[PDB]
Amino acid sequence: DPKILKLSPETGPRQGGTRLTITGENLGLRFEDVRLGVHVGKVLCSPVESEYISAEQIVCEIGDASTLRAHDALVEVCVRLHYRALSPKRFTFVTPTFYRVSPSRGPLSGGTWIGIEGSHLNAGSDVAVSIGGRPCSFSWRNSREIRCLTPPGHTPGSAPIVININRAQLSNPEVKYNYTEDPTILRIDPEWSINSGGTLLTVTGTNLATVREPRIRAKYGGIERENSCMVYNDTTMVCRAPSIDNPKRSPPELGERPDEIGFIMDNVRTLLVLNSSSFLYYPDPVLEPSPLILKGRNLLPPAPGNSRLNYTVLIGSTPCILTVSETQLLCEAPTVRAGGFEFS
Ligand SMILES: *[C@@H]1O[C@H](CO)[C@@H](O)[C@H](O)[C@H]1NC(C)=O
Ligand SMILES: *[C@@H]1O[C@H](CO)[C@@H](O)[C@H](O)[C@H]1NC(C)=O
Ligand SMILES: *[C@@H]1O[C@H](CO)[C@@H](O)[C@H](O)[C@H]1NC(C)=O
Repeated sequence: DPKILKLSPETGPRQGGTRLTITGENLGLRFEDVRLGVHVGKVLCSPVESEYISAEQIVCEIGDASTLRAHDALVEVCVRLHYRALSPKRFTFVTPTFYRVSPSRGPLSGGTWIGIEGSHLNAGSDVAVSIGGRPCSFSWRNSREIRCLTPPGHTPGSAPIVININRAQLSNPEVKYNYTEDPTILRIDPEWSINSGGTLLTVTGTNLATVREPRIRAKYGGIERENSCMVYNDTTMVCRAPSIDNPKRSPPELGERPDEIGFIMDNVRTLLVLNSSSFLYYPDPVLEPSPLILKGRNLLPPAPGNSRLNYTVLIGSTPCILTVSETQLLCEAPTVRAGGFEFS
């Protein structure tokens, strides 16, 4: 008459402690009917009365299986002793391990998304990752990886990784996490972009390779906008300008500094806002509909330096070699792009 429908989870550490959840039918009436009749093979599973749902759910903590001479076992539930139910599938006792952390280094401020690779890392009912004794904020996990977020470090250098899965304490001295000095930002070249953004900016600083996915951010017109970067080496990365296009306002022809300009690099929050930055945003080009002469304004920057918009006229999906004046775009071939700007 009693029947088990599902077990969750299906694997657990051999040391025990797993909170097994047994869902079924006719699972007794009161907690006394099943308080002593739940076993995982030879191992006792102690039910928790607070999470016992009458005739439907039995939550029990699995005991120690360190001396059990078996790898998996069926779950037996005895109601009161004749009428008992056997689990449809088997519960597996495993020994979780890990062999790699990626990335193995990151800023001292923390905020680095790390994935610890190993075996049986999805076993049990809870998990807790620690680096140097501080909690790595758990995000998710499967059988081969645990994704968590590093905490701020005490001092730069290596730090041990310890994982807790119920009563199992996983360690590996060959797998450490190296806290590095926080990256710094020195200059942005060129120090300007257009309203639609999307232009390539060369950012130079220190320890840039210690952050896997740095981003660039700008606050303008009451709106925050972001864009992606790619690190080339510890002192040089390339970003795309955030687009500040919004219906509240647009930059003037002479340019205006954004309310904020900065970078998102893990939890190095001092880089979020560059206060003394003179970065300017300029208007988008204003074009209008056998050489072709596309006329318009805001084509060249009002500040003549070493840089100018890298235009591309994709007529026929083929770039044309072009000469650019203040009011001239010239194609010489037998749809207009500039960073994130596009117009025909
Ligand atoms: C941590 O990384 C730095 C380079 O950023 C390196 O010089 C140092 O040796 C590393 N520490 C360990 C323990 O690997
Ligand atoms: C990084 O690459 C840039 C581009 O050539 C170069 O100018 C710079 O010196 C490099 N920095 C290091 C630390 O290698
Ligand atoms: C300008 O755009 C063209 C077309 O994509 C590209 O080949 C070229 O490298 C770009 N130049 C610069 C300086 O970004």
